[PDB]
Amino acid sequence: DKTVLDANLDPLKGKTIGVIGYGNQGRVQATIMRENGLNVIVGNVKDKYYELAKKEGFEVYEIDEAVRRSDVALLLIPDEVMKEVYEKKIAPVLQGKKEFVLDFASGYNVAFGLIRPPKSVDTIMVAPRMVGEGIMDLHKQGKGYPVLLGVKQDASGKAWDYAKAIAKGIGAIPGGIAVISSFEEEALLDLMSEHTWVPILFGAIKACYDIAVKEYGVSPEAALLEFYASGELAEIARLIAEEGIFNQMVHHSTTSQYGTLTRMFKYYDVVRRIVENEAKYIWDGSFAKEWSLEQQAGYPVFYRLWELATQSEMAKAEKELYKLLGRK
Amino acid sequence: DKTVLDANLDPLKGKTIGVIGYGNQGRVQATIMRENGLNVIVGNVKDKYYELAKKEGFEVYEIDEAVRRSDVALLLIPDEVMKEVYEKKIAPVLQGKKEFVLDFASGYNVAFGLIRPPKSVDTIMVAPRMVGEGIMDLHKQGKGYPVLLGVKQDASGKAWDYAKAIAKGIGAIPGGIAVISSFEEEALLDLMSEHTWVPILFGAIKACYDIAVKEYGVSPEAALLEFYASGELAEIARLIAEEGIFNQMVHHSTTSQYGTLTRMFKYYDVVRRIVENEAKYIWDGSFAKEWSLEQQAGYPVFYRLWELATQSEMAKAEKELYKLLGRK
Amino acid sequence: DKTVLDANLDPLKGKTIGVIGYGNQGRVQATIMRENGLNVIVGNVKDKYYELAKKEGFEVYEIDEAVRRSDVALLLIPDEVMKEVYEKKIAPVLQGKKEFVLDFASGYNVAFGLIRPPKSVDTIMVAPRMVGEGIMDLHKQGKGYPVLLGVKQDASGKAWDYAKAIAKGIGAIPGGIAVISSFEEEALLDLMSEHTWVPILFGAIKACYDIAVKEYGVSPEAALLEFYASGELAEIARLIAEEGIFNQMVHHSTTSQYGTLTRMFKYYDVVRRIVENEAKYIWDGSFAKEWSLEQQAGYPVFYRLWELATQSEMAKAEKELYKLLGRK
Amino acid sequence: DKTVLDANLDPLKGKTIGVIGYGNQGRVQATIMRENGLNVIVGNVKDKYYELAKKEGFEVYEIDEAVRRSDVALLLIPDEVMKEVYEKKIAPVLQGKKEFVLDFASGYNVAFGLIRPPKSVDTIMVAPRMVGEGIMDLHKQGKGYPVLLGVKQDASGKAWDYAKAIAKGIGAIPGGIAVISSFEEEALLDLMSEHTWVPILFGAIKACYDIAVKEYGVSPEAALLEFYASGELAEIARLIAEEGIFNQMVHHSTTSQYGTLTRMFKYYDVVRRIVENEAKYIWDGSFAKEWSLEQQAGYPVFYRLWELATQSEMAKAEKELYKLLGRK
Ligand SMILES: [Mg+2]
Ligand SMILES: [Mg+2]
Ligand SMILES: [Mg+2]
Ligand SMILES: [Mg+2]
Ligand SMILES: [Mg+2]
Ligand SMILES: [Mg+2]
Ligand SMILES: [Mg+2]
Ligand SMILES: [Mg+2]
Repeated sequence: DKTVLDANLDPLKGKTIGVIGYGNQGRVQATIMRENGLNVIVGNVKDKYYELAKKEGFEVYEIDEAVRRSDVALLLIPDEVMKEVYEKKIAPVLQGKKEFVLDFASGYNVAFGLIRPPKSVDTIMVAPRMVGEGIMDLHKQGKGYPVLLGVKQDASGKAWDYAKAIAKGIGAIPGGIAVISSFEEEALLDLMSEHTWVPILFGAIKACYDIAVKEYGVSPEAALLEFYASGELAEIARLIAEEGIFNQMVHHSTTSQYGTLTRMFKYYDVVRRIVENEAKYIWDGSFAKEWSLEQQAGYPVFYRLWELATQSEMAKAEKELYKLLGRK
Repeated sequence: DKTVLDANLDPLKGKTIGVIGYGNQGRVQATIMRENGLNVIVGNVKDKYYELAKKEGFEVYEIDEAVRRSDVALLLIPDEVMKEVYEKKIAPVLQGKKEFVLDFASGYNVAFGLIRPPKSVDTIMVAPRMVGEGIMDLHKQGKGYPVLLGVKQDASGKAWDYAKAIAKGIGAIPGGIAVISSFEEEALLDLMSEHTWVPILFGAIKACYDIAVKEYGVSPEAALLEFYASGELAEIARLIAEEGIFNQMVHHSTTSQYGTLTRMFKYYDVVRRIVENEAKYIWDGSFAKEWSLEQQAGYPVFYRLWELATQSEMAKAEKELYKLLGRK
Repeated sequence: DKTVLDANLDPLKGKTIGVIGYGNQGRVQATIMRENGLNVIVGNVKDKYYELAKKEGFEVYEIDEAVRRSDVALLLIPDEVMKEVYEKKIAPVLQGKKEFVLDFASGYNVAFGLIRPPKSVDTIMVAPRMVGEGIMDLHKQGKGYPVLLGVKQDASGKAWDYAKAIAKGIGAIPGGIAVISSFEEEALLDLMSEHTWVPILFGAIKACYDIAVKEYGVSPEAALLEFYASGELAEIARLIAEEGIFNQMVHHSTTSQYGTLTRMFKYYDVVRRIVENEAKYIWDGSFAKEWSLEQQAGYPVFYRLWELATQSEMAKAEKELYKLLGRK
Repeated sequence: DKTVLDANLDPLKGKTIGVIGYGNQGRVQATIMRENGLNVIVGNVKDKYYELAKKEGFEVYEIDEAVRRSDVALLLIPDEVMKEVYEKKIAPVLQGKKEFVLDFASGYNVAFGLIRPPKSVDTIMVAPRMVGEGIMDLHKQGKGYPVLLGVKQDASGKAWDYAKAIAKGIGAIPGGIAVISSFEEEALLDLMSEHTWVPILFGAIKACYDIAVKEYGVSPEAALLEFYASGELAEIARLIAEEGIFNQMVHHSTTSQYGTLTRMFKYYDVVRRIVENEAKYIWDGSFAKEWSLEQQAGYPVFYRLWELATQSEMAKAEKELYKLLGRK
């Protein structure tokens, strides 16, 4: 298939590697790939993480310097600040290179052209599908985990080899898998979730609360229990991740199965339309524009919506309640 | 408020109590309330659970006999079979009673008139909001848990007292809480979830998969990882149950927050309409009719939909994958 | 291709075979497969057909007994009564079996779950496409005829072999063909005809009559002649079955060809919509529910519609006329 | 009620106060509150107003210095330039403070998060409802005037006291009143006027002119007289402010009253829809984004619309006319 389960580690042996950022991701990948016998350094600004990383036994330099000494670099920082960092500190040093490899964990800034490296550079991606805390939770067991691979620019005919070597170095395989894809697909996927079923779910819950309270005389303290204040949803999610999404429902009552299936097949087109609209809005590059402009304006809509959500009735009731149950 | 946190246990002391059914619920409530010093018996047909219950130290009789000996009874069996049991075995013995108390965990069959006990009987409800496994997980810690209370028929002016005494007996308070409500509200709530946001969520996920695969050239093995094959959703659910639904999003990236909030406020009316329609369909008693008739016909729609869901492309891909990851 | 033209008869030799029902189908298949050298018995209730079958040289037992003695059984009875018969008389005997084969001529009751045999049984289908009278009309000539094959449950890895052996035993091949399909496809097809073009045709004819009479001053005795009282339609149908549907029109006038083709391509979408709606209504299992419930209610709609059709003006005129022409 | 008519002046006595800006507002408030016995300084850049303020007897420093010396500050400058000034000159000095008070006359930049002061600061608002010229026109008479109060951040439990002390210091009470509200309400109100009835009025007038001229053969010189070139509207406005909006109409003819009332109740929903749309557009923070982005782009739409309005036919005719009447 398109799938990979283990591969070689030939190309990274003898080369120096630089990890930009020491947050959750960078810390994890760096620690692991050091355990796998690789000369590793760190590039970060002098702050909390700087002291932490030098404490854990890493030689720490400044970013631009870390790139000078390195033949391979991992740009593990938020997608909201990477642009300026790349423009000021990296791109110069990079114009003054010969054969370099640049790896990302997200394809947002590259899929949309906000970062356009030269042609003397191999541009790749290695994107996990885990929070990062669980990833150590799994490496201690010798387990692997899944990732996505992508190549944007091959100037060596060796990019895929580097990508698989990296996947092995951070301990995703063997034990997990590695799928080959594009920068575009990764961005599309990471965003379609955040735009389609998460907000839909939240809005449906909120609407159920509002309706029950204002049209059937229900007490808030009960609506909250039924809808989300119980750990009902987490159990469903676990059974989904373990047994399967549909086989999960065998553990429930026939009444529930019937209602769920009927109403699912009844409302499938409505949401399909929405998903089409949003995926198209993304594929074109409109959302990136929207978001960048909001940053340039000062995050007013963000602010107002954060306010409106927290000053809603449901949230106040939830506050009173969580206080009563002792939940912090 | 409408809320209760602890109460007396005066009325159940000296009286005999019968637990109909020894599934998850009955087993739990029976064991606990026996620990709290109450003369308890069991009424069940001779099967697996019969041997189990007599093994665990319970004197087991037959249902009708268990009702003759009892002054209080808990009808803890599925809502799909309770009707016949009540008609044949219970109602007769019950016509031959003087002062009786009948408790339910679900208000479906009573809210809709499928079970109409006499007026010489106090009819009440005590409905938890926990799977049942977690309930023992909490009693061992001396903790409580939430429940709903309701009264349909008071022939003694003491029903609420009995209900609170019961809530205490099974170990929901103190430690948890007890809300007072109707049979109608409990049914409405239990059903609105199964009809509004669960199926909507599932359909949205399925639509995202289909779209990504058939319009943007994505590989199935990646769509599944992004959407639900990762334990992403369970972590969200936990943070919701613990920190709150909206405060949960602070742990994510600003991009995600922005997209989520915007698209949530953008699609709130659409789902509100759906929720209105379904809640109205329930309040009237139409769904109960639908479901009863399907039972009488032989579950053809149920069958066909179970087939169509499992024979879908997403499910086959999920099967191949879970096999690859080792997940049973 | 997916097609079969002749096959072996290995598995049925040495085994006993029971034919449930002695109507048109059962009589035919039984007689033939006896001619092909197979030990055959009959299972039926004591009525007309019982005496007929014992007369024609068949040893006749009672149904349950016929199943005890048999290793293979053909359930050739109407789809409207098979359920009770299966529940009472067959299923018990069948729980007390080891290796059994159960064959149907229709997939209605199984495709929709109204009959769910165990897993120790091989469940198959062999469905002809002939009225039954014509089938003897063809066997006397050594000819075959078409059938459909399907397998729902294989517990022996030999089901298809049994199905082909059966197809040969009843004399459908060689001489005809045998197509492999599902229970679902057979039901879908048998029903889509009865729901799409038969009623459409009838309604169009009726509308033409009504229009001609009430808006253009035509006499009934003439409308009936043009539309269906002539043997015009039967000749068209024959030429269709023989020469082909479109090549059939070469024998008509150019005017007719032109009008037919134009108006056919002009009204294709309208009927396509209808066919979609009805096929979807079937695939889901809704029509089975509808029909079962009507049976349980007492056939009121059936009754009223039979009345309205026969008490229409067209029918009365047809009666007067057929009386005049001497047609009984 | 929510209303205030006079209050104490305890907290401002002994403290130094800095007035940022010496335009109309700053000049007025500063002069007055100096008359009321308060140590007052000014912070402004060296321009016309600088010389004016030092002339009128005020010790003038530079902005950042004025904040260092002050325990209370009034940020009386346009909402279009305050952001940069706050970011560069104020925020630093303010990080280096202990207990400070910051007052605004407009809630735009704060309601929408374009200015987010720290938590060691009390953030308040005191917003008048007068042009500023009339305010001196009223103080010379010992009169007061209305204002709105708001508090965004209380770090001292004394904010409201400071706000009322300020309201008194500038001479709004006693003599006028002081209403308590939010930053959000003030912005919402200031904007809803500028978006709902002002532009509607103007467009209606323009449409009346266009219609009369191009469909009924009227001369421009007459349409202008009827619609706005007469001082008709000002008298109506005065009678509104004095006698009331509806009681104002008693001074007109019954014909006018009838037409006005009928057509008012006839077109109330249409404009209600518009007002809803615009108020919602504001509450969310969309207009702030729109306006900020237009500034960043270079005011092209602003430019083009200013041109189109002044190059319209009505404006040219008005020019010819005002020239004829001698009106400059
Ligand atoms: Mg994601
Ligand atoms: Mg993300
Ligand atoms: Mg529930
Ligand atoms: Mg339920
Ligand atoms: Mg047919
Ligand atoms: Mg048929
Ligand atoms: Mg204004
Ligand atoms: Mg203004």
